[PDB]
Amino acid sequence: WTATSGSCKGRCFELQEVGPPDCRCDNLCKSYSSCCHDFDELCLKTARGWECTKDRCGEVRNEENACHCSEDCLSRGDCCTNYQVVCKGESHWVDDDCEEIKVPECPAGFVRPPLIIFSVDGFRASYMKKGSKVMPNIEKLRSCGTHAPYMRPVYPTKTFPNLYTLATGLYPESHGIVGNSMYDPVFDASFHLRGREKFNHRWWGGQPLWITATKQGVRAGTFFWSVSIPHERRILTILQWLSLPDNERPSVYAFYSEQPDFSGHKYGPFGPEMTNPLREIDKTVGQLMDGLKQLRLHRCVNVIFVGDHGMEDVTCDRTEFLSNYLTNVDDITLVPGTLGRIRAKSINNSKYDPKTIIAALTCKKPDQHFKPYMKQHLPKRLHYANNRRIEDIHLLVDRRWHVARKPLDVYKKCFFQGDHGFDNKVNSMQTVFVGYGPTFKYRTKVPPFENIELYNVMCDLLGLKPAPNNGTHGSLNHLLRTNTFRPTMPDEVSRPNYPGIMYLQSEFDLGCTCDDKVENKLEELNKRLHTKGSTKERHLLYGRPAVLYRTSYDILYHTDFESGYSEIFLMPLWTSYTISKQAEVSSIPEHLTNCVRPDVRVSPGFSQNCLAYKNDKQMSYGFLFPPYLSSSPEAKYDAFLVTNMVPMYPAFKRVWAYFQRVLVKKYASERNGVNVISGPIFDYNYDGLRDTEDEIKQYVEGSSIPVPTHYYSIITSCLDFTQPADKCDGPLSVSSFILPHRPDNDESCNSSEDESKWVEELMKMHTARVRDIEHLTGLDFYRKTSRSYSEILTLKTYLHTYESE
Ligand SMILES: *[C@@H]1O[C@H](CO)[C@@H](O[C@@H]2O[C@H](CO)[C@@H](O[C@@H]3O[C@H](CO[C@H]4O[C@H](CO)[C@@H](O)[C@H](O[C@H]5O[C@H](CO)[C@@H](O)[C@H](O)[C@@H]5O[C@H]5O[C@H](CO)[C@@H](O)[C@H](O)[C@@H]5O)[C@@H]4O)[C@@H](O)[C@H](O[C@H]4O[C@H](CO)[C@@H](O)[C@H](O)[C@@H]4O[C@H]4O[C@H](CO)[C@@H](O)[C@H](O)[C@@H]4O)[C@@H]3O)[C@H](O)[C@H]2NC(C)=O)[C@H](O)[C@H]1NC(C)=O
Ligand SMILES: COc1ccccc1C1CCN(C(=O)c2cn(CC(=O)N(C)C)c3cc(Cl)c(C)cc23)CC1
Ligand SMILES: [Ca+2]
Ligand SMILES: [Cl-]
Ligand code: NA
Ligand code: NA
Ligand SMILES: [Zn+2]
Repeated sequence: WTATSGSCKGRCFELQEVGPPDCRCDNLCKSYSSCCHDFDELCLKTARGWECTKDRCGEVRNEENACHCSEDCLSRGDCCTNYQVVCKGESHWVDDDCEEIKVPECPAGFVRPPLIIFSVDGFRASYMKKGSKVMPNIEKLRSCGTHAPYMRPVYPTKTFPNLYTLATGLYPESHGIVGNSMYDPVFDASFHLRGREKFNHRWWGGQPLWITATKQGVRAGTFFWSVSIPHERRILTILQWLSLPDNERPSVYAFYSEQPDFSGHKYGPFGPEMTNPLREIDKTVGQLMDGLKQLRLHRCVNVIFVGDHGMEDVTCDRTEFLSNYLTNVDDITLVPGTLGRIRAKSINNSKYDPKTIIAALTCKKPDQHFKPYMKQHLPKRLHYANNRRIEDIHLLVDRRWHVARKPLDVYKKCFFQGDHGFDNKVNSMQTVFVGYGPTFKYRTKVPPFENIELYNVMCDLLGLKPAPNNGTHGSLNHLLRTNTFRPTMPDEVSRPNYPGIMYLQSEFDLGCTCDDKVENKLEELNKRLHTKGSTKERHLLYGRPAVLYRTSYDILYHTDFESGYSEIFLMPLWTSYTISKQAEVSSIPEHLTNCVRPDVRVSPGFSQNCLAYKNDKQMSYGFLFPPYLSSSPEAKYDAFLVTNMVPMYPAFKRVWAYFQRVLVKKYASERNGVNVISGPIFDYNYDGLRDTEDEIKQYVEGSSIPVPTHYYSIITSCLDFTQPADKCDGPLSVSSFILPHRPDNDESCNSSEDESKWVEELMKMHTARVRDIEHLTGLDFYRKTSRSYSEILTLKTYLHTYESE
C-alpha cells in the first residue's frame, strides 16, 4: 500500500527514499507504482523541450518549462544544457581543443572530484571505430582521456550479470545474479527480467559500489532511473544534484542508456538503423559535458563511459532444438537462447538422468552448434559453477546461434536480428571502456582488461576501501594519473625444505623398475652441482613461487628443471623449466619406456608407488617435466624420478603428450625460448579455490595419491621476442591454460583423429589467467623480476584469447 495523496512540491528527485505508505518523489518511484499524484506535473516537465533557442534568452522564468534560458538559471542550476552556447556566445564542449587536466579544477567546497558513471547497454567495442564519424563527443572522451581497445565482459554476456559485476567486482557465481532468468531451489523462487521478484534483496550478493560508498560516508544519492523517464531529464537531474550544497551533494553519479542494445536486438549489431541510436547516445554525452562546462565542472569530474556487453548477429532460423536430440524433451526445463541451462521439470522424477541427457547432447550432428557440459567441466576462465542457481547441465552455444527446447517455443513466444550472452572471449561480445578526468591519464591507451577490475578503480577514485572482490587491486594502476593503490606481495606462508641424498635405493618398495644400471670424476662433480641448483637461474627465471598456505614441501633441483614437491599431495605443486629456441626434442628410448626411479632425497613414505597405478585399471601416469625435452641422455634419467610423476587418465595423456612433445617446442621456436611452469590443480567443489586434502574426492586406487581435477601450465617469454626467454631485459609475455583432467575426450568431437587436429583447439578453449591458477593452487608467481609489481599484477590478469582482431 501507498497512500499516494502526498505531494512532490519541493521534493522532485529527492535523494533519500521515503517509506510506505507515504508516496515517493525519487527517480525509481514509477517502477514501484508509488509516486505521489503530482509527480509528472511537478517533476517531469517537458514544455518547450530540451534546448535553448535565440528567442528564449533572458526570458521571464516560466516554471512550466522543462529547462530554462532565463538569467537566474545558472544559480538555480536548471538551465538547458546548451544555454551558455545559445545565449552567451560559448562553444560546445566537443568543439574545444583538449587540454591535459593535470590537477582537478573544482569550485570551492568540492572535497574530491565527483565520479560520473555513464553506462551503455549493448555497446559493442568495435562501435568506437566503426561509428566514430557519428559520435564526436564520445570520440573526444576516447582520444583525450584513457581508453582500452575493448573491455572483457563476464559470462554470461547478459545484461543483469554484467551490470551487477560492474557494480561489485564479483563473478556472477559469487554475486548471485547468474543469468537474466534464474531459479533458486533453496528459496524455491524464480527471478525474471519482466516482473516484481527481481526486486527482492535476497537475490543480490556482495556489496555494490553505492552501498560501499554509503557505508564509508561518500554520498551516492540514487543511481537508477525508472525506464520511462527520458534521457534528457536524467541528465538535467544529475546536473541539478551537482548544484546542491556541499553537505547534501553526492560524490558519485550514474546514468544508464538502454541503447544501443534495444535497437541491436531488432536490427543486428551493424544494421543501417544502428547509426541513429549511436548519434543519440553521443548527443546525450554532449549534453552532459556542456552541462558540466556550464557548472565549471568539466575539468573537475571523472567520467567513465563503459558498456555491459556487445551484440552478435543472431536470427530465429539459427536455432538448435533439443527435441531434435532428446526423446524425453518434456521431462526437462530449459533456460534457452544464447546459453542453455537444463534441469528436471519435476523434483519427484527419479527417472530423470543428467548423464543420459549429456550423452544424448554430445557430438550428435556434424555441425552441432552447442556443446553440453556438466558445469564443473566448463572452462575455468568462465568462473561459472559455484552457485546453486547455476544448473548442473550447461550448453555453451556457438556465436550466432540459439538453443531452444522445441520449435513451438520460438513461434508461440523472425523478430530479432541481434543477441548476446555467448562465451565472454567472443569478439562480438566485447564492450567499451573510456575514462576521462583529472584522475585518469591524458591521451593514453591501455591494454584490454576484464570488467571485474573496475570496482576497485571506482573505489580508488572515490577514496573508498573496496569490499572483498575478484579484481586484482593494482592491476589497473596504469589507467590512473594518481590515487594509485600501492599493493604489496603476499607473505610466503610455508618455507620449503632442501633435502639432500638421505635414502638408499633398497629402502623403497614402490614396485617401480628402471633399466638404468650403467656407470668419471669430471662429470660426477657436475651432477652434484646440478642437484644443488647450479642451473637453477636457467630454469627458474622469476624466482620460486610462494606457497601461501600451511603445508610441507621440498625444493628439488635437476639439470633440466626444478620442482616444489609436496609431501602432503605426493607430487609437485609446480615444476619449472626453460626451453630455448635452439633446444631439441628427442624421444623416450625403448629401454626407458616404463622406467620409474626412486628419488633418494625423498622418503618412501612421501613418494608415490608404481603398484598403485598397475592395480588402478582407469588411471595411468605422466610426468610434469617431459622426458622428450631432456638436455642429454644422462639428464633424461631425472625426468623419470617418481617425484616428477603425476596421475593421468589415458584419455588425458593423449592431450598432455601432444602438448609436451609438439607444442612446447613450437612455442619455444615462435617466442624465442619459453619458460614453463606446470602442475596439478585440485578443485573438487568447483569454487575456483585450491582444495584442502579433506576435499579430494578421488585417489589412485588403494593409495593416498590424490587425483587432480586439472593440470595447468604458465608459459612466459620476453615481450620483445628479439631477446631469448632466459635473457629478457623488459616486459614479459604470458599465456596459460587449465586443462580439465578427464577420463574421456567427449568434449572434443574430433578426438578419434590425430592430436594435431584437435588437442590445440581444446587447449585454447581452456586458456587461463595466471591469476586463475594462483586462486586454484595457493601459489604466487613472478616473485623475483625486475618489473614493477603493478605491471606484474597486469600480467597475471592477462588472458590470451585466440580470437582475431
Ligand atoms: C571472488 O571473490 C569473492 C569475495 O571475496 C570470494 O568469495 C568469498 O569466498 C570466501 C571463501 O569461500 C567466503 O568466506 C566464507 O564466508 C562464510 C560466511 O558467508 C556469508 O557472509 C559474507 C560476508 O558478508 C557474504 O558475502 C556471504 O554471501 C554469500 O551467500 C549469500 C546467500 O547465502 C549470497 O547472497 C551471496 O551471493 C554469497 O554467495 C556466494 O558465496 C557462498 C559462500 O559464502 C556460496 O556458497 C554461493 O554459491 C555464492 O557463490 C555469506 O552471507 C563463512 O561462514 C565461511 O567460514 C567457513 O570456513 C571457515 C574457514 O576459514 C571456518 O572457520 C568455518 O568452519 C566455516 O565453515 C562452516 O560452514 C560450512 C558451510 O555450511 C560448513 O560446511 C562447515 O561445517 C562449518 O560449519 C567463509 O569464511 C565468502 O563468503 C565469499 N564471498 C562472496 C561474496 O562470495 C570468491 O572466493 C572469489 N572467487 C574466486 C574464484 O577467487
Ligand atoms: C558501470 O555501471 C555501474 C558501476 C558501478 C555501480 C553502478 C553502475 C550502474 C549500473 C547500471 N545502472 C542502472 O541504472 C541499471 C539499469 N539496469 C537495467 C534495468 O533495470 N532493466 C529493467 C533493463 C540495471 C540492471 C542491474 Cl542488474 C544493475 C545492477 C544496474 C542497472 C546504473 C548504475
Ligand atoms: Ca576448491
Ligand atoms: Cl540467462
Ligand atoms: Na593403470
Ligand atoms: Na571425442
Ligand atoms: Zn540485450
